[PDB]
Amino acid sequence: GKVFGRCELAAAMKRHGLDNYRGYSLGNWVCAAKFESNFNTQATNRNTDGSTDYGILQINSRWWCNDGRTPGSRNLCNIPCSALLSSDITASVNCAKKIVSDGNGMNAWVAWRNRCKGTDVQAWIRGCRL
Repeated sequence: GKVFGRCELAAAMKRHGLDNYRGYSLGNWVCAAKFESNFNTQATNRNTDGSTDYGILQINSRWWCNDGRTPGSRNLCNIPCSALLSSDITASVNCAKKIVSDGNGMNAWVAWRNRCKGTDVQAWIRGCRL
């Protein structure tokens, strides 16, 4: 287990190279995590299409990680989906980078597109010690 705080997650994401990764400032990543998972590292969402969204950034099992249950699996991050349910954000950050590297913007995250895009995302790191 673990539920992150806002500033604590920002610091961890910064340590892991996400600030301005492919032109997306740190607050975008924190905002995405807030609305995807509420900062809960063990968040899962089981979909009716046979796929599941895993962890703090709700990465989906059809394209990105292998859970052995999902039709059409591509496993483009080359990881078991269970690695995305850690208390350590390593695997989630590595896979998030790969998603963007593999031709996606942050629009890959529905919560980013609907709740973060266009907003003052710097608010999510304001006040934090980075």
